[PDB]
Amino acid sequence: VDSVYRTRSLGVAAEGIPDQYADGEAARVWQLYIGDTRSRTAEYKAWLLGLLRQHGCHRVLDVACGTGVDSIMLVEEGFSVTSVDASDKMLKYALKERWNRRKEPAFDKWVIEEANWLTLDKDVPAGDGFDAVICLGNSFAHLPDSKGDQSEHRLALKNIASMVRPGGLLVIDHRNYDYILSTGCAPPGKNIYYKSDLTKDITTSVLTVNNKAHMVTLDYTVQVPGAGRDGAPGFSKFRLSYYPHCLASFTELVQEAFGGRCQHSVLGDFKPYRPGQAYVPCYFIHVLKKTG
Amino acid sequence: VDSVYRTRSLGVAAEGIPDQYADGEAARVWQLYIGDTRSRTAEYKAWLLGLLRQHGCHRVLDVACGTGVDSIMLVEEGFSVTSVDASDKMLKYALKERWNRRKEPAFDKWVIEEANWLTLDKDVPAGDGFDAVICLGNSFAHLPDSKGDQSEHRLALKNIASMVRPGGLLVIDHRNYDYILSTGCAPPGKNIYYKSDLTKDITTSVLTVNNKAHMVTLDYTVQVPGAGRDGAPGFSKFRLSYYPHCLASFTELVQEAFGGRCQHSVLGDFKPYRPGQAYVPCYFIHVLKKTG
Repeated sequence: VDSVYRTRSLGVAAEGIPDQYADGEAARVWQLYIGDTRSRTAEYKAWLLGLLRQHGCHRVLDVACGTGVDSIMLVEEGFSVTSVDASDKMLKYALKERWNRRKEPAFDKWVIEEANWLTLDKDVPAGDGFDAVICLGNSFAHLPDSKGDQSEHRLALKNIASMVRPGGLLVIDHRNYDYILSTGCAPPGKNIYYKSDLTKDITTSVLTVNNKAHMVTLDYTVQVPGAGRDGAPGFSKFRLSYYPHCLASFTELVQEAFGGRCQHSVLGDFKPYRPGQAYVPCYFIHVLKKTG
Repeated sequence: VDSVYRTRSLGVAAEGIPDQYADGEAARVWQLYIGDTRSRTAEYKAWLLGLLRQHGCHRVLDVACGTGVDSIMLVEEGFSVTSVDASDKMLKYALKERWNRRKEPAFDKWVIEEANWLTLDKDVPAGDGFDAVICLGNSFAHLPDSKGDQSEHRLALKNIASMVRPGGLLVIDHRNYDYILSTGCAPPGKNIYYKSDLTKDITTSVLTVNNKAHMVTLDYTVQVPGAGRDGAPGFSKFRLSYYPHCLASFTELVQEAFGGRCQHSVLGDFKPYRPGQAYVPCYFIHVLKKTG
């Protein structure tokens, strides 16, 4: 009989030694990635703020906090933001940010907490709800579908809709998987939210279970600036997976999470969307208003 | 030929989802363990505080920060303490605590940074060195010996000593491995630093490479209070390894770090220590006064 014997269990920590895979070549390059995506776009900044002001929103919940890029922007712009994420590895960066600028009143009232979409309703006190709830950056696409049916999906979206106060808003997006699925290719460097200063190639792998798109895996070969000899760069790789959400299905889901009592409109990239339009967007943004 | 596919690389994180092994059975029991190892003991508090004031120490550096328990106590007692650890999963606990109390002037001036003994000199600006440097809780034991020759142990101990200003202190301990090694057993719940409210069983495994104890692994079976049926307690386990440091060798190692210019004193559990003495200590605390 063969047996495996590890130093410490998967998941535990120990004073003095880095956590399990903190220094892998992958975690390394990944830090370059989540870093490189900070250079917020003008089109993006003007669009979100306008939408929010146009609706008189004020207290907003960011359910895909990440390193806190979209939240810091709402914070500096006077909104009363409460940010939550399920990933502690990414949450650590927002927390660092808050602490640095903690001397600023606006940053001292910024609430960052850990929450999970699947249990959101019990992790974050909605109270009367929020004005705008936001889930941008194709972040919902991370939640895989383990049970076959999209039960987990429906659960997260329902909870997410839960934090939206009546007459309130929900701004959630997804990448254009309708196009990725038909091309088999997900163009890199193609972003609308943040300008990428890093260079990368992207290998798109699509897993089709019996006959239904089940997952899209992306392999990022990032060119790291000065990891070569006479200045030349190096090439490290890392991988991430997403659930290929189609405009039609997602549209059914998000609406069904509101029980039908909602206002739905899907934007192309940042401009309106009408099926049949020559323009194929990289992102599909959904802005739902809670009418009941 | 075979091949294996992962959803995402080992070490990367994604917004809507929990980090890699954050919710494993072992990680869940482990959180309990570290959360039920904070009830500080009076002997410790008095001993530590006394030794520090007796030497008129004010700037203290905690290199085995952990959840901050040792440091919180020092910050609470007016000391100028900067805390570092190489484990984010743990550092996360001290950061949180600092925020919740960021309104108390003392807790506002508490520096919690990330650092590695191996590169301690590069991560922390000692300037002229700290008054005291502490590494309690048998935390040094965590650094394993990967090269065979305790090079890393030496490097770690060198950097650590260098943070000590002349006339300054260095308090560093390790468990009584001599006793463990000869008994093959490391008694559980037997702590001098904190009082454990948890009930646990411990299986000790000693890996003796050619003929030198090379490692000590402990499998903690914790009896979780209400994970059973009619109130009954559940039973879950986790493991952690340590490098078996013997008093004789660790003593050479620690002095070797100060280049010999130091005053060394090894304490029993908290009382002085003299070979052959009837009382067998659980811990060996080493206090080294840097004489230059």
